[PDB]
Amino acid sequence: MVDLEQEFALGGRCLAFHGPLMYEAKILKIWDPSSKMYTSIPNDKPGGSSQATKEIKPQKLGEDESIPEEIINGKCFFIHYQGWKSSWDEWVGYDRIRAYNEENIAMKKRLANEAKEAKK
Repeated sequence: MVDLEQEFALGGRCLAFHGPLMYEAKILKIWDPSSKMYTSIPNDKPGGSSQATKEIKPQKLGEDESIPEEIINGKCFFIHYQGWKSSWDEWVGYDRIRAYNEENIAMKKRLANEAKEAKK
């Protein structure tokens, strides 16, 4: 019984396919296409009144959060690409996201060596 649906969650470490390759990233906001809300995590907050930024309930996509329709209905994950910066905080779904383990990464290794050697 592989509980992979738990490794891609709140602050979960996962791999995501940026183009043709897998990268390490930290999930900051989970996306549920059933409500069209997403579940973020409160940590880097400027304080807040009380529950304002302490209890992240499923919040609907704001006006500057429009997620690509190709991934909006496929459970997305607003991650922050590890190794880059906040300027690379992108939405990755089960379409590009994987589980950060010794198997998917094992591919990533070969992948960053093979998808990088491909000459055509």
